Amino acid sequence: RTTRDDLINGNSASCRDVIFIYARGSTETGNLGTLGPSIASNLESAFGKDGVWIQGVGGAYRATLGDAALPRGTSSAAIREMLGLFQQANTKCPDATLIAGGYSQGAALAAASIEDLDSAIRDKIAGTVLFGYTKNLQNRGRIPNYPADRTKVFCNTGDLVCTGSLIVAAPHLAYGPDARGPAPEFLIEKVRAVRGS
Repeated sequence: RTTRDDLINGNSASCRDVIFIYARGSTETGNLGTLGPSIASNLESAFGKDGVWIQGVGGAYRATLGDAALPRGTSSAAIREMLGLFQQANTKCPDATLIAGGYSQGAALAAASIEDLDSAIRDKIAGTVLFGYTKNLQNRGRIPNYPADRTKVFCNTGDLVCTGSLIVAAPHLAYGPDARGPAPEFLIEKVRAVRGS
């Protein structure tokens, strides 16, 4: 359940209407980690199995704990990997609506990638969810160059990474309920706002 490569494996002749690109947290397994699968199952319920492609950020993104201390909150190699996936989605399925998300180091990776992304592709990301956003204080709860109305941050009280630290405390591991309900609820609402239906 922790590995999904729907975009990479998918046939361009039968593109999904929605493509979700997600970055896992530090030390998590597969390319979806602990929260990704929960969001994925709810997206599948809303758009149908063939209506949405779930794609985790794998490849060069090793989710190494130490990389969270680098300038952008992740490595340059990881940012190149996620940028490449957004570019692949744009090329393979020009008409698909994109949505993204990330947890912990993956949240910093999603923010850094979206910030560097060509505006024409970035503008196709209808909504982005960030859990335990490591650059929450630094970026004042925003993703640079990306609208606030398309952003939803889940930062628990007591989760030190949300207040400028890199210390991992218990609240940082309590995003399960958010991944099962409000996060997919937000993503679904943002997709329907632009796609109708």
